Amino acid sequence: MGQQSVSNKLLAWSGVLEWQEKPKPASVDANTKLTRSLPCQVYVNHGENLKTEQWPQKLIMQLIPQQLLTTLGPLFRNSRMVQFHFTNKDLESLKGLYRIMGNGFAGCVHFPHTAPCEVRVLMLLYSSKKKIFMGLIPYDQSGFVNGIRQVITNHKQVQLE
Repeated sequence: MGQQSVSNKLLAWSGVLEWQEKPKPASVDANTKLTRSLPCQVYVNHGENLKTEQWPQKLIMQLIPQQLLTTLGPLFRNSRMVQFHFTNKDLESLKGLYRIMGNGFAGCVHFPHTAPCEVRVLMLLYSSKKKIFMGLIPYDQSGFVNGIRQVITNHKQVQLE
């Protein structure tokens, strides 16, 4: 008798996703004081449940360009899929986030480095024309990050169709 905003999904684990305002990870000023964190709820199949007993409530998300997601083509499709629900209060607070992921950007989430917790990377995507969010949980986290950080290093290379 709690979070039942979904009809074809079941409450898995809700948490506050933090994310600052930044154009790209290449920006030298990537580290800003503008820290906008919005509440997100992760759902799953009927009955199904993930390992989130002592998981962190505050996750660190990073707004990155989708143009780089290409390098993670086979790395994306080969990942889990969940339902993300943003339950905030203010309007602009959330609307501002839509202007970001709405343009076509990916959200790389990472776990904290304080307590002993299984480090894992979770991708976030905004579904337009439906008003919903989909969470991508890639099995290979080590191969993901490496590619997400190396994708910007291979920017130099070019080519023409």
